[PDB]
Amino acid sequence: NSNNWRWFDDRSGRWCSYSASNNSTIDSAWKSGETSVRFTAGRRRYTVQFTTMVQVNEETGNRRPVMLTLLRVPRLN
Amino acid sequence: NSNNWRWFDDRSGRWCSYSASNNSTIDSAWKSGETSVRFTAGRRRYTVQFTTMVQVNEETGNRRPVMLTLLRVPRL
Amino acid sequence: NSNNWRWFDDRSGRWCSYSASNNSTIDSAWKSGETSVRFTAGRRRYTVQFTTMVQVNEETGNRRPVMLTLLRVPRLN
Amino acid sequence: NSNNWRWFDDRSGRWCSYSASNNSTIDSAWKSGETSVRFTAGRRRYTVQFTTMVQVNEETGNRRPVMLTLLRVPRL
Repeated sequence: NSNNWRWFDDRSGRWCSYSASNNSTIDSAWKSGETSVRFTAGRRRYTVQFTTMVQVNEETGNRRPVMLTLLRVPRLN
Repeated sequence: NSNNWRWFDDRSGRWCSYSASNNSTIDSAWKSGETSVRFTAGRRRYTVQFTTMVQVNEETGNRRPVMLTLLRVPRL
Repeated sequence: NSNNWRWFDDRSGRWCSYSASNNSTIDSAWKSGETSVRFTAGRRRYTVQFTTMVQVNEETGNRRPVMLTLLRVPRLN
Repeated sequence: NSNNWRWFDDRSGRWCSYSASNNSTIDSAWKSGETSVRFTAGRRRYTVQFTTMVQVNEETGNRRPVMLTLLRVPRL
């Protein structure tokens, strides 16, 4: 029970979701008012920066966009 | 932290916050994709229905409106 | 093509929508950064206050709650 | 005013705003419940798909991500 963050994969041309651990790490940081947060995926080190909504590969500087899904209000049946 | 859920008090004409415990129970059900959530306040039994955004007194059927305020949105 | 505002009717226990004119008046005010806006419905004069999200009957002071619907991102098929 | 729509530029690694005209065309289609919207920028033809949140080059099939930033949310 946390928000679903996504990162854009320019290869498949699609928004992909994070692992449940990486999604929880990111969403905890977001909830606490952090401007950035670190995690690893594929044995690669990432910072997500909330101020620019991008994910940075710390080793190469390569920036991929992230998004926060918005759940409908009201909710649908 | 968590999202801020309120119910409207027609007596006082204002939007009131739930108890931190009730808030987290509701927001957890909201995040998990549930269509409703059940809890107790003033030693009374309530269901919040997310598809009508109301709080139901389980004794009376009495319906009070609820709202979601987002703690934080993406900016620039 | 504007946001859908609703007011709560304690009588029917339901969120109701405004007329297209009253919805457009309210949403224009919202979009421009106004804190309040005036309209009439049922030959009765209302102010909506965005700071408290309520609708006030100017003659009686009676307050009913309003809400702004949030459209899902992404949109569903 | 209107909502702020952006597309991601992989060349510069940043989120860019559309032209005010393109923005209003997109946000109007968004408000009306459309599932897509069509326009032109850099004298090129694009469709934005709201169900995948991407901008499609109509010549190439090339997909760029788009985002919605809300100008204003309810608070207290």
